[PDB]
Amino acid sequence: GFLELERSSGKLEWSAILQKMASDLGFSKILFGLLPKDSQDYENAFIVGNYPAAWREHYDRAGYARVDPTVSHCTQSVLPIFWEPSIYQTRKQHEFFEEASAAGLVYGLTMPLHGARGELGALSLSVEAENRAEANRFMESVLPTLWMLKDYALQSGAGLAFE
Amino acid sequence: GFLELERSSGKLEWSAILQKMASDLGFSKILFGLLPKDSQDYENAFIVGNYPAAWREHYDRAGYARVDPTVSHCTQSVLPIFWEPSIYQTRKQHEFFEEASAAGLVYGLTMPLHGARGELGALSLSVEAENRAEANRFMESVLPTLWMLKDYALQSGAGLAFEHP
Ligand SMILES: CCCCCCCC(=O)Oc1c(Br)cc(Br)cc1CNC(=O)c1ccccc1[N+](=O)[O-]
Ligand SMILES: CCCCCCCC(=O)Oc1c(Br)cc(Br)cc1CNC(=O)c1ccccc1[N+](=O)[O-]
Repeated sequence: GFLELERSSGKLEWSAILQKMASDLGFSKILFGLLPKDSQDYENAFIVGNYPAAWREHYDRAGYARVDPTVSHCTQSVLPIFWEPSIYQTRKQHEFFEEASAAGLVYGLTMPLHGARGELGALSLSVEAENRAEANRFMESVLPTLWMLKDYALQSGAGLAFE
Repeated sequence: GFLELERSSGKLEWSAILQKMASDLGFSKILFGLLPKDSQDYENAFIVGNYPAAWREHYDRAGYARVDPTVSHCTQSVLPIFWEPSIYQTRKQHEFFEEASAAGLVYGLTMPLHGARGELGALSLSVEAENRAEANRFMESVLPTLWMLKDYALQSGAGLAFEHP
């Protein structure tokens, strides 16, 4: 399933299944973020996951939506962006990397979300890996599954979030 | 192998690469169709693949874009729709399925495409098989690789269709 996310009964069970799927696949931290079509800000955002509260708060308070290189990437692509040194170009972006790392989120990837009704978002997952080599090996072995996952999460989440 | 789609220059080589990748996954016929954001007709569509010419012409002339259940599905979902007379209901819909079958396009699936810039389209692929059960086994066996392929085709195809000189 393949169906279990769509066949979840409400936000709570959806969130838990999503987090559990991620957990089973090997990702201890996930965040699904979705905005309605042509959103001006994040006032109508549907954001669900198990990222630490302190980090969620820090990201909001620091305005990191405007710094985070995965955000801009999502506006330009349907392909995943892996969390690697090359995506952090400016000192501001390097600072974001360091703060995310301090919060425990070092290795991972962000999958852009583009819904059939203009929904815009991202599914981010972090793996608690020993090092970059181990992180990449793990991520390669799960990537095709995660690629299907992001679209199922999008289709179901959008239905749950905006109708 | 996905890197080859960006590496290519021109509609011809790109389409050839995509067709080969699809063939390697067990699909002998494919159609990649993509419209720019908020298109009101198909005049500005980018449509490439190896569906037979006669079928392409008939589908257009008969107005099957308004009948084909995979088309309406693509406007509503990011998930694939498998080709099944179950997705047919109306008179024209069984006409459509009958004519598609006659053209040799019986089993397959359509993967909706929703681009970062509002591009809307579909990657449709047909699989040759002895029966639907076998067709389903062939398709399920490659679904994760196809899922990646459709997004790689979308990202590279949108550039080729609408952006690159
Ligand atoms: C405009 C497009 C719609 C994007 C809609 C929001 C998508 C989203 O969830 O962005 C967030 C938000 Br809101 C809060 C946090 Br905290 C994190 C993100 C996404 N970024 C990452 O997950 C990320 C990415 C790289 C490195 C570290 C991290 N991280 O947070 O630990
Ligand atoms: C508005 C969003 C759409 C986006 C528009 C692009 C989708 C597309 O390419 O539709 C077509 C077109 Br144009 C011509 C033909 Br011929 C076929 C399709 C899509 N349908 C199938 O491939 C299909 C589907 C089911 C059964 C048989 C077939 N078939 O043609 O053999």
